[PDB]
Amino acid sequence: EGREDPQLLVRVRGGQLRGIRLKAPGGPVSAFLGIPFAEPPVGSRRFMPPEPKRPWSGVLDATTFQNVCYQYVDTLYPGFEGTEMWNPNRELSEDCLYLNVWTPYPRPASPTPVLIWIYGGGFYSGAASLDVYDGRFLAQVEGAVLVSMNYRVGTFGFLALPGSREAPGNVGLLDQRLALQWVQENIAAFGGDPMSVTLFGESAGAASVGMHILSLPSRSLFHRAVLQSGTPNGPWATVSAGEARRRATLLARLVGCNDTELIACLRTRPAQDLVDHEWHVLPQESIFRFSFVPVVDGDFLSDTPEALINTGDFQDLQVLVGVVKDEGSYFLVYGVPGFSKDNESLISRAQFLAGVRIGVPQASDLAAEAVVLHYTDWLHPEDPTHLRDAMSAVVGDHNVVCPVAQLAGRLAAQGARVYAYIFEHRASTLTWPLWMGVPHGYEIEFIFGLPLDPSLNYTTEERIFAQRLMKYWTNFARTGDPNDPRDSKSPQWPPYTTAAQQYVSLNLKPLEVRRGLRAQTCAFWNRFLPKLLSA
Amino acid sequence: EDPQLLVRVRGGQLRGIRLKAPGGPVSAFLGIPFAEPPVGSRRFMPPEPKRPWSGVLDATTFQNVCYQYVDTLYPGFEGTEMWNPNRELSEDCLYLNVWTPYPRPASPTPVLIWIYGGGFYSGAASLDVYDGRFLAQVEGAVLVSMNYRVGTFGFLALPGSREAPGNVGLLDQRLALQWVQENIAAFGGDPMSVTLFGESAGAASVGMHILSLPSRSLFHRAVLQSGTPNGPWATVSAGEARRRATLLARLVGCNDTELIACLRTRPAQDLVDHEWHVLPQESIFRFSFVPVVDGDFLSDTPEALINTGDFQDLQVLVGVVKDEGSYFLVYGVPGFSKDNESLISRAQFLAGVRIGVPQASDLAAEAVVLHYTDWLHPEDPTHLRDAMSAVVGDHNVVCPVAQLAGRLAAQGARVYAYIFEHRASTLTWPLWMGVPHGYEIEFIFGLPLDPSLNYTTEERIFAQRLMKYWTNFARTGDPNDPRDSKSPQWPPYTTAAQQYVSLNLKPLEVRRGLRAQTCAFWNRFLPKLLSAT
Ligand SMILES: O/N=C/c1cccc[n+]1CCCCCCC[n+]1ccccc1/C=N/O
Ligand SMILES: O/N=C/c1cccc[n+]1CCCCCCC[n+]1ccccc1/C=N/O
Ligand SMILES: *[C@@H]1O[C@H](CO)[C@@H](O)[C@H](O)[C@H]1NC(C)=O
Repeated sequence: EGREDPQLLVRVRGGQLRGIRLKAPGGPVSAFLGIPFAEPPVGSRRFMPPEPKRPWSGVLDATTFQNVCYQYVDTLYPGFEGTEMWNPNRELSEDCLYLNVWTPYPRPASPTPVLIWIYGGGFYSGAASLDVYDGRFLAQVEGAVLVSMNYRVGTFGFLALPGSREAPGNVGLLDQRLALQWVQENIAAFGGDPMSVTLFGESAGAASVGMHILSLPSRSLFHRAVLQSGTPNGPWATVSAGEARRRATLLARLVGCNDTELIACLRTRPAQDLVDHEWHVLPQESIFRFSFVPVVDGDFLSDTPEALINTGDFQDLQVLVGVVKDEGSYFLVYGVPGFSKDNESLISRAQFLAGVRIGVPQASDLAAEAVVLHYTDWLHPEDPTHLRDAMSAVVGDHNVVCPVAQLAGRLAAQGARVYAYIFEHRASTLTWPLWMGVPHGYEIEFIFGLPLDPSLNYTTEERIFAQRLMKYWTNFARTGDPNDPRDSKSPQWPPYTTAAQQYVSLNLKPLEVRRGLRAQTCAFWNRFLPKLLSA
Repeated sequence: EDPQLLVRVRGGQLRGIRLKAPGGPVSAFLGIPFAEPPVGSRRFMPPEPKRPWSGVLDATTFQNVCYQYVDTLYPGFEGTEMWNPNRELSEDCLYLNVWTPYPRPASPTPVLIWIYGGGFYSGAASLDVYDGRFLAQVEGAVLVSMNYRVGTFGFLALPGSREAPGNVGLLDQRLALQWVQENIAAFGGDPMSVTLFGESAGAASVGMHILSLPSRSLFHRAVLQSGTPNGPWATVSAGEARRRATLLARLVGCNDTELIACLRTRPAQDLVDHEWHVLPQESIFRFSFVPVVDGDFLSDTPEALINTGDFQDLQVLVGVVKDEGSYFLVYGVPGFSKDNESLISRAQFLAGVRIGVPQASDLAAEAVVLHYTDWLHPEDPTHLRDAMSAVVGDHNVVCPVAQLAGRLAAQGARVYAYIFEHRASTLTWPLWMGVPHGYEIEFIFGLPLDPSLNYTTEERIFAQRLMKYWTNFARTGDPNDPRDSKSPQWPPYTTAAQQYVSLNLKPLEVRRGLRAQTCAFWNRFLPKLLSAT
């Protein structure tokens, strides 16, 4: 300190941080990257709730992204942008409990609404340091304070021997909560308003966000929530205590390991070993199932997310939820026979029926037939293009769209201001094939305003659209309302209500209000399927 | 005496009556006996062929209507009464009516044999909507309709018994068919071109004939309007017929022989008095005495027969009306009435589904409910009402038809399907029932050509089109006009394309998929849901 840039020095509760002046298209932003918010969850601290980071001495360099939490690294399509863009971009380490803060540069005069991003990655992957989560644009363009944190994923985050001390489960959520606690404490040092914290997150991040909505100790830590393509309810975002126990003990078996003995043994297992084996504990051949996810421990989650959304009072909550046009497509290439990124993935009826089983792994034969019969276009039951798309839809609807519809409804029904969107714009830069439509996760780069970066080769329409979305997200963070309070000429985004079930199309075209989030089909999944499973 | 009105049939001479149809005379021979009156000991028995008679049998007026329940829900309401018996009720009713052109056809003219509906509990070939003169006059069709026994008299089965083997109303029909085969030539009818057509229970009956081998030699083409031998109401199992017959018999104070013998001692109205009361559940579109799967007339269930049948040289015209289900709702589904708009509650809808799909488990019913709810307007009465209509119409007609169509198409039949979407301007039922069950018949029969009936000009032209389809179909097995070029063409229904046409005032529109998604629910899913309780 002396010749350092004065705007980049900030003190948080744990000590002094030197951030970095990042170049955003419209000008500088302040980034404090790699701020530790927890004690490294290593050694005996593996599977343990995060312990808050102990203060450090001197100026913690916060100029680079810290380690990515240990995770399975997708090698399905090696060096393909569409996969690699989601892969860890820093070293894998269990010492990964860091968070990142972008703020305008200079730091906002007045306390600025804070956006906390919680990445997705199925609870087994992700990193706040991914290019698509770059907060610089929101910071620069929207003046937003954007916080993203690493949280433990995979076994490290979610292995649970529920009821135990040494592996209570949901610790990755606890990381997240800790990072939320951090923002509450420290964000004002960046000119973030701790009294205006909006969680947003996509997929597992969305699920994690929803789980903070649903978990009391989290509720005082944020004020608004965006759930993108993910919900805490649904068939993948959680597992029962029983099932978590089952998976944790199985994983233990797989790697060579009463609860203490078993965790202690897992704790001696090298990180990579856990990762190499985590996939191998899933109960069925499945897609959109992840081995180590939030567990309904009766603690973080006092009950199933279903029970909590169906009964919780969400009076004081503004939630923005939504989906991409093709939530299922992405998943199909990871295990549904017949699907590939490299061809049209036109499938047979057989491959559809088979895919339905994999995509709805919990489905009894009856349920699977129901699904199939529902998604078959009986006018062309054999049309492979339809079958391919129905397969996408099955997976998408079941895991995201219908969980989301359910969430939007349950929330709306119980006091939330809910805004619902479907995001229908295929990035011009998508490397996933056309058939995959707008896959799960490809709205993120737009919410984050990556298209503002002219080096990134988006169309100017996409630049404008990204700007629109950032406006929505940040208006929402600011006010609880995505609508521009000044730009009345623009079409309006009405809240989603149980009566009207209004949601907007997010595309290049101006906002189109649509009714009923895939209402017929979601009645199938949210109302009928349960009953079919339960008999 | 008018020589054109004198016909020697097998059993003797008949005097018909020259009737006036708007375009000129038709010879009508009404009330021709084709069976021994199925009276006394012959109650519940297969019809025996009518003994020859001396002299000239007066066939100038309709004979009695088979003994049947008379609908009295809306007394003196054109909408209900038009289906009520218009001749004396009698067990002695086994008579058929032939309309022919006047003068009678120079050459063997295709025959249309109409088999009325009435849920197998009612009907009469003598109803005004079955007036064959128009088809006779305009299309030069020889049209035949028979009374067949309904209700207990036609379908009270004690399966495996000698004295009530069941399906006798269908045998009555078969006998009328045989009669046509043996006699229609005398009227100018071509026994080598006999098209059965029927609507609803009639259509199911026609279906039965398709599905029953002895019947197969008595017709070449079939038209099933709003009814099918398959589906939830057209048939009962043997065990169920037995249970209902023995229930009825219990209800009227009655070993098969003795049970039937006692039933035979019972005034007709005593049987009809208790007819309704033997249905297993609070039903609509379910009838107590229907064709039974006896392993005889029906060697298996219609399902099995349509699934496995050979229909290579069969032509079948099948269709439905826009609102197959509305009509039935007024008859037991709470919240529904012809007088108010029948805007029902959700509760009333759930309750109506248990009544509309009486065979449904809770889960099955929930599945129906979840399927037919507009989740966008879930509590909307207009929607719930219309969905109720739809539930009933689809379960009972549309999806059975779609399935019949598909199984026949697949099994090598030539199939033309339609949906009839034009509401008679003269319909007395409320608008919300749209195009109810049976209100195409008047058009097919050409009643709008009767300018006294006050149909619109458009409807006269339309009835003309429909008579052309039906008789063209009768003539050729193809409802398309081999004279007309672009009309456009009514394509065969096939399992692949599932093409059917809208019969309405607009020209034919070819559509694909007869409620395909919904019928998959009904025909493919719902059964699995019962096949697992
Ligand atoms: O062979 N599987 C190995 C394994 C091991 C341990 C955990 C998970 N797996 C599979 C991954 C499945 C889901 C693949 C999803 C990859 N993905 C990454 C970023 C953004 C989206 C997606 C998928 N969207 O469908
Ligand atoms: O109240 N019912 C007493 C009863 C008694 C003994 C046998 C049957 N029932 C039910 C008859 C109702 C259904 C009336 C249907 C009227 N209908 C007549 C001709 C053609 C079509 C229809 C109705 N279509 O919905
Ligand atoms: C995008 O296009 C530019 C300019 O034509 C080119 O130099 C570059 O290789 C491309 N890079 C990306 C990020 O797509």
